[PDB]
Amino acid sequence: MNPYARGPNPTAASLEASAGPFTVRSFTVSRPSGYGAGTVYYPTNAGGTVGAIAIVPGYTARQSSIKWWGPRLASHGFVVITIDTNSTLDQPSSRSSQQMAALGQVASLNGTSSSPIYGKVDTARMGVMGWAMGGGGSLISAANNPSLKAAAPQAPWDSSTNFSSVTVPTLIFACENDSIAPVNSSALPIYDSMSRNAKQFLEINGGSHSCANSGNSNQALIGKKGVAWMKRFMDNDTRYSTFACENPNSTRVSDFRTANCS
Repeated sequence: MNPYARGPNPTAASLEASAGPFTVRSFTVSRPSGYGAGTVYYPTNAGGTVGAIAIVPGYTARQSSIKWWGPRLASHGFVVITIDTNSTLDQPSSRSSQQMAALGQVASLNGTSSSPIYGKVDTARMGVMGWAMGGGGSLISAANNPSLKAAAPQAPWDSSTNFSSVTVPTLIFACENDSIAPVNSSALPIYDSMSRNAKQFLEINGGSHSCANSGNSNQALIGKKGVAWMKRFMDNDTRYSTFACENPNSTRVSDFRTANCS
């Protein structure tokens, strides 16, 4: 009866694998509207319309830093747009505006008959992700747009840590040994500020600032968690509640916290 459920029942193995059940294709956005560039990843065989997620990099960075999420998420039934910002030196607020413009363009493309994603998106179900300043931008997006269904920033940074206005289910990936956005002054205070939402804090043991980026050695766990979080909250899919809410009880995790999760 959940009209948003897609794919086979999940297992730890299926979520830890490099690829999900659906086949993925991608394209470059010809005329980015409000951001620098973008790549759209989508499932070719999901079986119904799926939600959309927009992912932004950190300061100085480009799509390569976050690109692994595209196929990883899309293969589980999401349309994912990874973006380059107008400038590599844009700040979090600007990143947030750009992230939201990218979701808007995904909505446009869903209504464009020549697009490969024509009619593949449920525009009412969206999510936001991003690294560092792009993670802070994701949190700003969530605060300003509470109709967003899920947020999952990584190693976030904002000059302000008060995200008490965020009511969107938010999973914060953190990196233990982050020296750019130290956990104790960035990710953790951000997590602690959020009081009205389902939330989770997952710190990778021994991780540098780039611990959740393309090429990381914890793709099994990080990808399982990201996908589970998005499935649970973007699709209201309670088949993923244990995966989304559980403490992994893993040696790869140096700090785990969660609240209001079901």
